[PDB]
Amino acid sequence: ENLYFQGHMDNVDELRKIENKSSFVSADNMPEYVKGAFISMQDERFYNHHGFDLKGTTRALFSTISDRDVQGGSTITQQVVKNYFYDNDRSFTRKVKELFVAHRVEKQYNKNEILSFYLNNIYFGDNQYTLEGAANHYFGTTVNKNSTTMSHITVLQSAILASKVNAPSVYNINNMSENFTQRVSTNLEKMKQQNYINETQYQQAMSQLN
Ligand SMILES: C=C(C/C=C(/C)CCC=C(C)C)CCC(C)(C)/C=C/CC/C(C)=C\CO[C@H](COP(=O)(O)O[C@H]1O[C@H](C(N)=O)[C@@](C)(O)[C@H](OC(N)=O)[C@H]1O[C@@H]1O[C@H](CO[C@@H]2O[C@H](CO)[C@@H](O)[C@H](O)[C@H]2O)[C@@H](O[C@@H]2O[C@H](C)[C@@H](O[C@@H]3O[C@H](C(=O)NC4=C(O)C=CC4=O)[C@H](O)[C@H](O)[C@H]3O)[C@H](O)[C@H]2NC(C)=O)[C@H](O)[C@H]1NC(C)=O)C(=O)O
Repeated sequence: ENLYFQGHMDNVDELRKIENKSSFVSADNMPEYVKGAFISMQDERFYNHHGFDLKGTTRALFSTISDRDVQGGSTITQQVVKNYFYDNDRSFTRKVKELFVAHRVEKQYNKNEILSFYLNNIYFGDNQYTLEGAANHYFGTTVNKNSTTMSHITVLQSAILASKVNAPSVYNINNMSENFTQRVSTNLEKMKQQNYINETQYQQAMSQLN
C-alpha cells in the first residue's frame, strides 16, 4: 500500500511528495557503497547518462562478444517513473511512455534527487517502500551514514536489498534460493569492479553470504 506516493505525473514535481515519507533518507545521507549496491546492479553509468544509456548499451552489445557489460532493461530513472505510475500490466506502450517521462525527470532533477526518489519509492517486500524501512525491518540497520544510534547497513545487506527489488515478493532474505544468492554474489562482484567496495569488504561479504 503506497498509493499516495503514486500518480499520473501531470507534473514531475509530484515526485517531491516522496520526501515527506517518515522513513525518507536522502541519497546524500547514505554511504557510497549503499548507493553503489543499487547503481552497480541496476544502472552502472547512472551519473553519466541522461536516463537512457544509449552509448554504453550499444558498446556492451557490439564491442565485445562477452555479455560482461550487458545490463538490465531499465535505467534507475525509468524505474522511478514505472514505480511512480500506478501498478499496471507491463507492455511496450507503458514502457515507451515511461521512457518519455524519464527524459522529463532527467531535465528537471539532478542525479541525487532521482536516486532519492528511487530508493524511497520502490518495493523491497513485506510492505516496505523505502530503503530505510527495508534495512530496519530486515536487519535492524540504517542507511543514514550520520547515525550514532543505529547499526549501519553492511556491504552484504546493501547488495541483498539491491538484488531483492528485481523480485521483492519472491526473493526471500531468511531462506535465500540459489538464484537469489547468485544475484547477490554478482551484485557484490560488480560493487568491487566499480570500486564501491574493496577486496577486504568483498571477501567479508562473500564469507557472510556463504
Ligand atoms: C524501440 C523498440 C525497438 C522495437 C522495434 C520493433 C525495432 C524498431 C526498428 C525499426 C523501426 C527499424 C521497442 C523495444 C523496447 C522500447 C525496449 C520495449 C520493450 C518491451 C518490454 C516489454 C515486453 C514489457 C515492458 O515491461 C518489462 C518488464 O517490466 P517489469 O516486470 O516491471 O520488470 C521486471 O523485469 C525487468 C526485466 N525483465 O528486465 C527488470 C529486471 O528490469 C525489472 O527490474 C527492475 N529493477 O526494475 C523487474 O522489475 C521488478 O519486477 C517485479 C515483478 O517481476 C515480474 O513478476 C511477474 C509475476 O507477476 C513475472 O511474470 C515476471 O517474469 C517478473 O519479471 C516487481 O515485483 C512486484 O512488485 C509489486 C509491488 C508486488 O506487488 C505487491 O505485493 C505485495 C505483497 O504482499 N508482496 C509480498 C511480499 O512482500 C512477501 C510476500 C508477498 O506476496 C502486496 O500484495 C501488494 O498489494 C502488491 O501490490 C509484486 O508482488 C512483485 N512481484 C514479484 C514477482 O516480486 C518489482 O517491483 C520490479 N522492480 C521495480 C524496481 O520495478 C520491462 O520494463 O523490462
